[PDB]
Amino acid sequence: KMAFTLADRVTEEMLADKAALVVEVVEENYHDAPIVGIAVVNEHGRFFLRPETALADPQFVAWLGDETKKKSMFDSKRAAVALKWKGIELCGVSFDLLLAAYLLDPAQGVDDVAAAAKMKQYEAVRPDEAVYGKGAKRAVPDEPVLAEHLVRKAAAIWALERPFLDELRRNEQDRLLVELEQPLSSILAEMEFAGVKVDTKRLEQMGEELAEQLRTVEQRIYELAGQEFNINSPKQLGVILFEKLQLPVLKKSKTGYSTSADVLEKLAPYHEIVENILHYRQLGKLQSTYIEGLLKVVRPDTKKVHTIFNQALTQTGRLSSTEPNLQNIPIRLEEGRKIRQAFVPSESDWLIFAADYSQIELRVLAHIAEDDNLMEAFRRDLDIHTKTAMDIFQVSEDEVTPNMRRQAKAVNFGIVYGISDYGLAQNLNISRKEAAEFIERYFESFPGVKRYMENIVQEAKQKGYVTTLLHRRRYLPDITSRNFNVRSFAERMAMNTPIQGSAADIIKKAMIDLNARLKEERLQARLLLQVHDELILEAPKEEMERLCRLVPEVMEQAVTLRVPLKVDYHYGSTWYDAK
DNA sequence: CCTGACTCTAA
DNA sequence: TGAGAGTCAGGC
Ligand SMILES: [Mg+2]
Repeated sequence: KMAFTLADRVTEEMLADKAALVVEVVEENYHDAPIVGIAVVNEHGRFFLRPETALADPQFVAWLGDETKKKSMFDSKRAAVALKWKGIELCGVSFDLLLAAYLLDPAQGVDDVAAAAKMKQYEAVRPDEAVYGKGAKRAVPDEPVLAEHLVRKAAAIWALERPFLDELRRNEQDRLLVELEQPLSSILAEMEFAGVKVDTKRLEQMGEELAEQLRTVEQRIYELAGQEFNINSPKQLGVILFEKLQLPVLKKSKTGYSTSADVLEKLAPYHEIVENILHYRQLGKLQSTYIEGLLKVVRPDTKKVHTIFNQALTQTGRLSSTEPNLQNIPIRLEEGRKIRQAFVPSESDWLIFAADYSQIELRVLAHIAEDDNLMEAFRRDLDIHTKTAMDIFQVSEDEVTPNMRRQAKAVNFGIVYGISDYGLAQNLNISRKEAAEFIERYFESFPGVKRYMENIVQEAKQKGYVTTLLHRRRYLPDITSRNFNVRSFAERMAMNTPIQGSAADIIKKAMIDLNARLKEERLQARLLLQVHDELILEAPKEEMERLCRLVPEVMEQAVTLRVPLKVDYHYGSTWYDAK
């Protein structure tokens, strides 16, 4: 039973200039969510404060907002945002244990203080799940149990700062935490708090039109099946397709017959039901995920969505977005793309501005591999897909057919995402053998990329990990494995992580640089979203001309590589038009 | 109610 | 390739 004071007023000794601070928000989505308790651990002792006491106290609030009063926390964005919703600024967070643990080993899955603490053999803190329960049973416990938990977390943070900072420094990652991930966390908190405005009326009428289309196609499907069934059930659809209608089984899943879109495309010539099922799937995906899904998470009082960015989840250093996920809004097919008409500026006479890197991953690869051919291509700002086709097929530019370019683009995509030869075969509907031939032909044209791929797998084997441009790390113990599939995956991750992770590093740096530049230039423009290689802002219409120059330049100059970086940009009345 | 399987969307 | 989400179905 750890010693602490259950204070019922704030005292001067709670406001020391260095502390471990816990501002506890138990709800998974922390927007406008309750703070259930506060703990402070510092040189003078350990303290628990009730939030209705602490957050109405002027000296405590001034302390929270004083940048010169340093705090160590876990998941400081959660606390910062919950506080933003109460009109209180949190400053001076000089160490975030969540981001520290994430940098030290993203594969650990650290999502509470106890998981971080276990990495340094500190176990005097319970997992959050043990205290709050899980799922339906999730609940805030009685004050004594809650208070001891928060104080134990704060005490762990206080104890663990030094050993985490020492390891970060041995890894050359201390500047990564302090100059990149922590400042980024503040920027993301502002982006989430600002939110993106949604034209719910547009979304609703789209939903009405979709529902009408769904009803028509659903009926057509039952007619063609001679029967009603749940079209959304791959199992029931499987019985209709493969048993009642006797279509060939081209592919199986673990548990049954495949009904994936690519399989269905190949069955379309056998039966009219198939094209109708494909149409149903496309419409139903839009309706259920995009329209019903978005509408459910728009806040009714401001008509905004406030995503939460997970900065401490992916193995590559990429951001993730939830509730809603705004990184997978349709764009490829026009029907789906219209969804983006519903994302609008939050003020009148404002516009949406979007800026994206052009081929950042292959440009990073050019730089890291020093491949002379690939570097020359980007120095000439060539269409990289056409140029790759010309090299692999050994033809002139005017002999590149559309299919040749599509296949080259597929090879390039494979390189950017670290897909296997099986994956490539699958993506191009060709044999594994032919895919191996493509890949081999690629390495003959880009021998420096071949050399990089060989060298980085050996490096991963020797060191145990690979690193990105800004010193992010991914451990790959699977690389040795005697299981071929397990090992091959590890090798692909060794190849791909420095590409994808360096691209992540760059855009994170761009974000930091951009936020600083916007303030220096006294613009009202604000950052709303990041979608891997693009940044989405809204600004007064009078700022567009300046942003057209400023944003690409900041992004382009974020790092200096052996090849240029190139940023394209667009703006308009909705995210759709920012194209 | 919880969890795994299947499908689909983006980069 | 990574992630997030919706839906179903089996086990509870
Ligand atoms: Mg792009």
